[PDB]
Amino acid sequence: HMVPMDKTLKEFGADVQWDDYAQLFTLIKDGAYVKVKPGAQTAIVNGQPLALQVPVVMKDNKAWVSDTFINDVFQSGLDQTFQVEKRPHPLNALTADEIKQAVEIVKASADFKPNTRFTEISLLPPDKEAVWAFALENKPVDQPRKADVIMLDGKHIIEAVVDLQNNKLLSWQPIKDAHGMVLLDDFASVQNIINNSEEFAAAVKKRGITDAKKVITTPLTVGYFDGKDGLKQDARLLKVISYLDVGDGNYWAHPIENLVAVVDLEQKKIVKIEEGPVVPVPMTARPFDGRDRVAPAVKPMQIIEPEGKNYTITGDMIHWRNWDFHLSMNSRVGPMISTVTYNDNGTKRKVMYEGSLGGMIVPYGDPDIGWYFKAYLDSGDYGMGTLTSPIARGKDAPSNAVLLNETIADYTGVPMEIPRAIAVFERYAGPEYKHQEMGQPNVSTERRELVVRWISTVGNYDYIFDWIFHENGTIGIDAGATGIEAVKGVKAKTMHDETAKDDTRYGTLIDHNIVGTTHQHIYNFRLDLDVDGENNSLVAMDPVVKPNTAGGPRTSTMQVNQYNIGNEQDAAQKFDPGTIRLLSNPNKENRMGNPVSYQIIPYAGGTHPVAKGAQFAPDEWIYHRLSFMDKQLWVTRYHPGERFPEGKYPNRSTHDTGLGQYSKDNESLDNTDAVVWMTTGTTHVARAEEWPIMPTEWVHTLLKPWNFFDETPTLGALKK
Amino acid sequence: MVPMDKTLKEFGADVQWDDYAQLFTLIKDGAYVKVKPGAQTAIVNGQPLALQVPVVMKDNKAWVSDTFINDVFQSGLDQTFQVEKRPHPLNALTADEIKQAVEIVKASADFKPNTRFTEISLLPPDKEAVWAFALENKPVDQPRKADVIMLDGKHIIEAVVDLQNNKLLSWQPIKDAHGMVLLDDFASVQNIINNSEEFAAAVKKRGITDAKKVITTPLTVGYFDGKDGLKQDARLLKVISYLDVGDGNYWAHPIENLVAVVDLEQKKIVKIEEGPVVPVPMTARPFDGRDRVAPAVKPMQIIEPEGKNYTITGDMIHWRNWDFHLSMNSRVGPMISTVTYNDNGTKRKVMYEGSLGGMIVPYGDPDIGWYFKAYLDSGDYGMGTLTSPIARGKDAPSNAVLLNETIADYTGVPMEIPRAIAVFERYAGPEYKHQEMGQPNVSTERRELVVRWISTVGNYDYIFDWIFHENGTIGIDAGATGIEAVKGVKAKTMHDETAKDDTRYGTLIDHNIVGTTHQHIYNFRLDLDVDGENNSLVAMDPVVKPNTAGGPRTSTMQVNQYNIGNEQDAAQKFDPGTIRLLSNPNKENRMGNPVSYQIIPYAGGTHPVAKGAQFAPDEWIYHRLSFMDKQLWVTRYHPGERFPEGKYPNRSTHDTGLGQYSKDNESLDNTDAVVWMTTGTTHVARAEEWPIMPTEWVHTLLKPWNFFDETPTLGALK
Ligand SMILES: [Ca+2]
Ligand SMILES: [Ca+2]
Ligand SMILES: [Ca+2]
Ligand SMILES: [Ca+2]
Ligand SMILES: [Cu+2]
Ligand SMILES: [Cu+2]
Repeated sequence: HMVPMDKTLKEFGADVQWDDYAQLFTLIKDGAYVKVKPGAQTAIVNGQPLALQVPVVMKDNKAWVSDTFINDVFQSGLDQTFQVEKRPHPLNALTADEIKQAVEIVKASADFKPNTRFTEISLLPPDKEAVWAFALENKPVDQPRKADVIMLDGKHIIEAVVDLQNNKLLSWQPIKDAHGMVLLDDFASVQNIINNSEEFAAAVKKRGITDAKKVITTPLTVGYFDGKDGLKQDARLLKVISYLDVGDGNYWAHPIENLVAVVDLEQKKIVKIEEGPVVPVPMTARPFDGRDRVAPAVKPMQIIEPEGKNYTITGDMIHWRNWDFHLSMNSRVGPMISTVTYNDNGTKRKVMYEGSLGGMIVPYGDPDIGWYFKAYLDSGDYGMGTLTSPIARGKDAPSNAVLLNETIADYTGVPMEIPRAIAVFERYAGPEYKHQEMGQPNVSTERRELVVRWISTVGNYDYIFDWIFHENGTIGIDAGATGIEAVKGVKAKTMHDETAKDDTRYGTLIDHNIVGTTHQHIYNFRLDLDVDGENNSLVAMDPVVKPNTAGGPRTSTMQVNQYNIGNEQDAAQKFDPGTIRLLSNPNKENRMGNPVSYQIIPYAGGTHPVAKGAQFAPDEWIYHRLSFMDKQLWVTRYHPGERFPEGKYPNRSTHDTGLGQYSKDNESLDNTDAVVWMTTGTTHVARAEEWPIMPTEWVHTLLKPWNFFDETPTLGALKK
Repeated sequence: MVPMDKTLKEFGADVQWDDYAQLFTLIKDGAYVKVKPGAQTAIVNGQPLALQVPVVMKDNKAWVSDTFINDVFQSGLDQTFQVEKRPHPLNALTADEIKQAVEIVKASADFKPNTRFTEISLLPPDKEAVWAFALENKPVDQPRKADVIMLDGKHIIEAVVDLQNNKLLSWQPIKDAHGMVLLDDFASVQNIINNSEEFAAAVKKRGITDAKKVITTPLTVGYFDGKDGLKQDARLLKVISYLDVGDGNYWAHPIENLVAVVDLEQKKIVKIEEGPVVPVPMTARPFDGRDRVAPAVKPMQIIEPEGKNYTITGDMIHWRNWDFHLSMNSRVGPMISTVTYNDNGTKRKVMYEGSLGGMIVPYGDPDIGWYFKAYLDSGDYGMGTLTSPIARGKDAPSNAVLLNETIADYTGVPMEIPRAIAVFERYAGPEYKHQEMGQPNVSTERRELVVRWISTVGNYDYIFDWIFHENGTIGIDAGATGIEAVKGVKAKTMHDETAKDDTRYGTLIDHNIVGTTHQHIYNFRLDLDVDGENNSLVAMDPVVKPNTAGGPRTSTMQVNQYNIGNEQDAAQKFDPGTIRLLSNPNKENRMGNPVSYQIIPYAGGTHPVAKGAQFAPDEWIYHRLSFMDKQLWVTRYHPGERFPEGKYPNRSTHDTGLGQYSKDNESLDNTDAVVWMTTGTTHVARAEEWPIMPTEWVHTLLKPWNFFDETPTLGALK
């Protein structure tokens, strides 16, 4: 019963290290750190001995293992990283069984139409309160599991609710005027449609394209210009931008400028072709995969935890130090962090009921035909959860990460398993604290952070989201941006060319005939923080320079002007990093009679210029439709139905259905259930260093405990 | 033969025994060693080493040759360090040179008995001769020269010596300059307070039983134009006192409203300032864990089993496309010099010299024990001197290389700081990534080289990271930790009568203790030479402009670009939404764009940001330190202008730093410029920062902007 170890392990996804000197094999895979000596009747798993009936065999310089090796060793039980959940958590995402079950319920529905698509199949949230009672009192929820089924019947949106427990269809509801998000088959349609269009073919041949089979299209939302674009609000449309495939594995580097096709997805036809001046396609091969590069040798570097991880994953609940939280996946927004508690000397304190991406937008600034309408709502319009990019083990996440698989429903209602969907990893983050008192023994502690990382790629854009749990109570939310730049074909080769000036009015000349058009990356996070309870108040603390009225030589002082933010409209604001914004529990105080709070920091830095607001005049539509892009901070009363900053059905939206609507009522934020919305972004002005591929650029956000604790949270257990 | 564990742990080597594989894994800096008991060979950084004497196990205790460490760690297999046959001209003064410099000034007829040395540093050869050495290996063909600054009681004298020729080049007393605080100043203060009956009396009033338990702190007094009632003439220090309650944290027991002014020359207290009696906060607040038990953790290691990607030849560090010189200064700490980027076999100049410029920690309380607090920790206390030896694995990751550094003490005697600087490479997420749908992923990991330095002055612990990104970006982060300077107050809780007044200038972080609001302002002096000496400052302001091109759009995203022509205009506030470049108007990239470096003074922070000086413009602190209120500064290169706060900041009556350097408002058009980045925080306290402060960080960045012709990390073309 034997197999060549090296192949089997690689294929298994285990890292295999052979030590000639020590005559030892080191195998690493997620929480499992294994040591095995050829011929040995014992293997070490996370520092624990494991008897092998069939030893590893070295034959003719090749290692061989039993057909049972991987299972016996990896799934030995010595790897305690993953545990079995006894009592299922109320927020566990729909299982593949439940997905199939939900699809069969609506399919067996009277009104179900064949060819209906599933934009989203998600767990319908149990009552927030029953869920907290479950997490804190382990009180069973006791309301049937329900699933939300959102379908696209051609261009129409219907909303169904299925009672899974009972296998019952609870509601069927047509949603008038709403457009559905772009589904994967849309991509294939656009390309086919362009391929079959005779006129298109003609437009491309007059633009110097010899092989019209070499044209690569991209499916783009058209937005809404109040008909100004000349597009019927009624039609299910997509704009089409095309590139030429020159085989360098980078079509994005070969734009066919000033050629736009409008596709009626309902009609499966090209309803309009916008042609502008002819710009020769930049033809030079610009591979980013290294196919033309010399691969330099670097010395090995590995981060190891030879005895296993400090965290435990039981079902979807992650336990690490004083942190407890539930981790699930949504096809639209991706990762969802729930029932986040902080174990304070045996008392689990509520920090966040649920936290997740709210939505995002990538608006362009070029008014030309191939650009003016670009303002991507990649989660809303494209489904970021669905588009998750599997973690490239060790490059995308450090070598000591644990990679989780996540299951979602595809647009057809068939369960889909995303491999290495989320990376979980503990990391050294410098000294937690230090004090080297003169002529005294040093006092230093190392800082440890638990990172939850997720990557989603939409078109040319690659997004990385890190949910960072600081051992001291702080929570960081970082977002990195990489991928390939959306570029404009231009005549200028250099800034010395006559068209250079006009060519670069809207972006930098990053290569010969290539302009990296300016745009912004705007991210919004939806954080339902419950600071040591549900009832919270928004408080402002503005550090000010006030005149010295107390005497002495000082002409001024540093004081703070503190005040509550009473309702939603006042809560919706720009964030001055020089100021302090707390979410406090007016009902609970720390040892000093100070209200337990969390400090909200929407702007904690970045590596690209900061997006001060949306870089759109206020008379602009995009600007209108989407208010979330302009304020950095928003606070709203908790509504189980208000989850998207851009609104639920942003495709060709005619008005603010997102944050503009949620606060529109200007309700009270006094001693009530608040939801924090943090907006952060970059203004991306290009440079040659970002072509052919872009270096990840990061933006940081932070949530810090503020009088939440009574002292340094990391000091340690008192022996007193 | 010796006990291996002892010998090794005594050597500073980490020892791991693997009972399963019967293997010893020994680590120290760049040395990654694997040895098996009884083996005739060992492994050093992946290379086999013949052993004279195999490791011997006795009583299940290992034994080694008294030659082992040498034989193995100094084998030559660990190539982390290399021999420097031609010393770099910026090499810092050696112990011998420190000793010889001291001899030379002591031999002058002018040397006064009891003279102290505030600073003894290299007077480097000329900037062009240094660049010629680094780039062309052209010898400076010069004699080492040293700058020797002495404190004759309270008098500053500046001398220059020629180390080869062993001669005094100059002797120059500095009129009106006060010298920085020397270590001995610390003990004279305590001593002087101890001997003061009056002082002892004041303490007595204040409820202090044993005056022997009183801990003083020697504080700079600044300059109030005489409103502090202090003579400008006198060498003074103010004294704040704490009571030692045996918790190892005197800082937690302030004696409020008792201030003593000491004349270090007269060696006596010249003034006692008494305010209202505030009982001393007595509750024991140890920060050293004497009272705690840490939660057990599973081991984590970062190993580089084949050694490091960098080489250290003398002080020359070579890593990937980066080449730079690291040296120590007693005032400012580390100096990063002759920084070049090896662009496909061609070294392009990035930075002639970069270091800490200076820094300030100014308080916002107008009260007697606070109003004067404006700590210039590097200029006034010597941060390089006060370097905190890295706590291996805690202060820096387990894969760091800890360097020892030598400077001169205040008596002119060489002083070697162990684990002065940490050098470490780290995984920084994906360098770049593109997961083209339905295609094989394209991902690369990002690697960063960090040069970390910690300095502790009084209650503050300062961490500085000089981060080399493989892609050409240079990051500069500053971490802040330690113990907070607190105020004793009568309120125990926010519900006390006095709670409101008590907290007027800071948060109530403990019973009877207020973390007094203050700022942390860092200034970095960066002599960037972007692909050359002659550069220009260019503003690129992203703007929304009305659309004139047609179609449905009302507006467009454009840039307002223009040159910043002189020092006054270059002296400004930084908008993180704008772009500031240092361009070489003499060189461009393949797209005809001038090679540049994007300057980012504010790249983020974990504490509220200091947008300016949290001071009224009529404030004396404000007047003296202009650097505090502008985030960006650019001045013409001048070897004598290195400090934001000026050379002699103690009791300065006016700005002799950046205020003076740009004063003349010279042109910055196609000339040798020096960038100064001011970054800060506004620290409003929390209970979570007491009794020890969780490290807070600030970030700054320098990114290549059209310096390259493409992604700098794709690699060489096949
Ligand atoms: Ca509302
Ligand atoms: Ca809430
Ligand atoms: Ca320069
Ligand atoms: Ca000048
Ligand atoms: Cu971008
Ligand atoms: Cu501080």
